[PDB]
Parts: sequence; structure tokens; C-alpha cells
Amino acid sequence: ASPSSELRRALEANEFIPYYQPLSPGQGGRWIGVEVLMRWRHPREGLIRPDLFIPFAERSGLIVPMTRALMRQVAEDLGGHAGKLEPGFHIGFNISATHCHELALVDDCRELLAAFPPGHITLVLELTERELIESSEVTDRLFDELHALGVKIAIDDFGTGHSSLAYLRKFQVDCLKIDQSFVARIGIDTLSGHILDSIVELSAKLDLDIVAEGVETPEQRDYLAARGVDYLQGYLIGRPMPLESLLSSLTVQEGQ
Repeated sequence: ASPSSELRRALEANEFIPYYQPLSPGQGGRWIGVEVLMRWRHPREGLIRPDLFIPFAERSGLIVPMTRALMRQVAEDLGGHAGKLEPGFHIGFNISATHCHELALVDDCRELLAAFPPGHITLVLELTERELIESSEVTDRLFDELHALGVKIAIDDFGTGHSSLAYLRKFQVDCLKIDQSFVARIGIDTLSGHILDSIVELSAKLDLDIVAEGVETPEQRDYLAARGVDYLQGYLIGRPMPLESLLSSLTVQEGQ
């Protein structure tokens, strides 16, 4: 029994499925994008969330082909429904460290964007600060080519002081994520509020967009809107959903 051969079997059998989590403007309104999350629809185990297998797939050496297949499925799922997406609609992916160490990522992005009318979507790739600190000439070239396509880069797991500012500036990152762990402590923990304020301050300094994760309550939403946070995701906005559910909801929003 080979876990790595099982992952390859699964990939060939199209068991890795995109689930779509909506992003909302901080001030409310129609969804402005989705973040794509890879689930494994395992015939015996049921639906498995990515934190339960992505780390192993990275170790196995399979994460890039899996992410490529995911990007391909999203093009097939949404590229024929551009009329349901308001121009500029964001489509976000979590990109693994190994995918960042290659230039094939540029071609993967170029292909996904070609499935929609030019400029119609904004592709957003989410990386960690480690990918900026542990960078090389490949990184420099990758970020420059992706930016020239109109791809935007979002960063998680970052510092907020002048040392981190230098990396964010060098690579001309576009967005910061607010981790759910800070959002969950809005109104309950003073320090967390200070951390959140520090992230907002860095964003203002570098003119970055902010996506806040794990937004579950109206209190959290209003706190974050009060600080100009651009985009929200979490239970309040909606859980990750299968394509059928997304299309149903988009149809409704196009009608209003």
C-alpha cells in the first residue's frame, strides 16, 4: 500500500474537486470573487479537506500536478459562465512552495486566464512570507512574469515591521491575508486587536488589499469594515461549496 500511488490513482480518477468559497466586499454587497479549495471526494472516506492531505502530497512530489488539474477544472467549470461574473471577479488559489520554485506556474496562469474574456477575471495566488525570504532569481522572474499577466499575489504568515516591509516592497505583493485566529478574537482580546491594527497599518503603508479570513459574526464584519478591510470570507459569507451551489447562487446575484 503506497500512499503516493494512491494519490496518483486519485488524481487520474478526478477525485480532487474544486470547492468555491465566496469573497464579499468589506462594506457588503454582491460577491466579488471566490477562493478555490481542493477537496478529495474519496469514494469510501467521503469528502476530505485539504489540510488532511495537501501536506503529504507536497512530500510525495504530486502537489504541482494536482494544483494544475485543479486550475484546469476551474476553467472548465467557470469559463463558459462569464456572464454570471461581474468583470474583475477574483479567483484565488493556494499555491504550494514547490510550485513557486518553477516557472511553469506562469503557463498555468496564462492558460486559466485564456478560458475567460480578456481582463474579465483577476487571478490571485496565495503564498507565505517564507517564499519571499527564501527567494532566488527564479522567484524574481516568476513574480515579474505573473504580474505582467495581471495576476495578483497574496501573502500569509508575515511580519509587520520594517524587515517584512522590505520583502513585500521588493516583490510588489498585492494583498495581505488576516488569519482567522486573529479575527476570532475580535472584541475578546486587546492584543489581537493590536495585531489586526498592525496588519492594517502595513497594508496602508504599501497600498495593499486585505482579505480577512474566518469572518463568522456581524461584530467581526463591522470591525473589519471600520478599518477598511477590502474583502471578507468565512461562515458569515459562506462555506466552500461545490460548483452546482456556486452557479445557483451566482444566478441569483446576476438577477439583482
